Amino acid sequence: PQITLWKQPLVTIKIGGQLKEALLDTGADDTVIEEMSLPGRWKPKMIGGIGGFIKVRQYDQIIIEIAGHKAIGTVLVGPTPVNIIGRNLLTQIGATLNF
Amino acid sequence: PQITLWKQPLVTIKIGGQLKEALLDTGADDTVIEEMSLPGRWKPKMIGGIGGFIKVRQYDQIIIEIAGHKAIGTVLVGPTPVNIIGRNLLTQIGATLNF
Ligand SMILES: CCCC[C@H](NC(=O)[C@H](C)NC(=O)[C@H](CCC(=O)O)NC(=O)[C@H](Cc1ccccc1)NC[C@H](CC(C)C)NC(=O)[C@@H](NC(=O)[C@@H](N)CCCNC(N)=[NH2+])C(C)C)C(N)=O
Repeated sequence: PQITLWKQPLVTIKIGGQLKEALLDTGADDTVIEEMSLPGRWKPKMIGGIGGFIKVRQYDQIIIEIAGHKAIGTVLVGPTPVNIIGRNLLTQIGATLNF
Repeated sequence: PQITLWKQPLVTIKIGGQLKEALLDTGADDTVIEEMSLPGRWKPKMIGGIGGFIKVRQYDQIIIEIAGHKAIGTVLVGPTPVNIIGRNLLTQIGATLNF
C-alpha cells in the first residue's frame, strides 16, 4: 500500500510461523530480527550501523510474509533494538519510495 | 526525493550552504549529518542505532534542500558513518513507501 511517514512504518510479519512487528527500513541493506528460534542451520556474521557492530546469526532462504506479501530470503537474527525489513527483502515485495 | 529503496537510496541535499549526498532512511526517526561547522546554538544529544549510542549536537529550525525540495527541521551533527535523512524531514517532502 502507500505508507506515509508521520508515524514509523511498522507492519506485521510472520516468520517461523509466529507473528512479529517490524519496521520497513530503507536505510538497511539487510533484514534483522530480535533473537528467536528459527528452523534451519545458520552462519555467524557481523553487521553495523550507528553505535557500531553487533553479532548475529544469518539464516538463508527464509520464507517471510510482510503485510501479507511473501518474500523468501536472508534474515539475520541478533540483538537489534527494533526488527527491520531491509532492502534485500523490500526489493522482493516491490517497495519504492518514489519522487 | 522520496527514498527509492533498491540499491542504496542516496540523493543530493543542501545544508549550511554545502552540496551533500545522503541516504533516505525510513526507520531513522532523526536526521544526522556528518560533522560540520554550522553556526547556530545547539544542544548536546545522544542518538541510538544498531550497535549503540552516538553523541551529536542538535540544531533546530535548520533549512535543508532534499533533491531540490525545501525542508526545515532538527538536524543532528556528529561522527555518523553516512549522512541520513530521517522521517522528520521525509514527511515534509511528502515521501511515501509504495508496494
Ligand atoms: C549485505 C552486507 C551485510 C554485511 C554488513 N552490512 C551492514 O552492516 C550494513 C551496511 N548496515 C546497514 O545497512 C544498517 C542496518 C544493518 C544491516 O542492514 O545489516 N543500517 C542502519 O543501521 C541505518 C543507518 C546506516 C545505514 C548505512 C550505514 C550505516 C548506518 N539505520 C537503521 C536504524 C533502524 C532502527 C530500527 C534501529 N535507524 C537508526 O539507527 C536511527 N536511529 C533512530 O532513529 C533512533 N531514534 C531509533 C531508536 C534507537 N534507540 C533505542 N532503541 N533506545 C539513526 C540513523 C538516527 C557489514 N558488516 O558490512
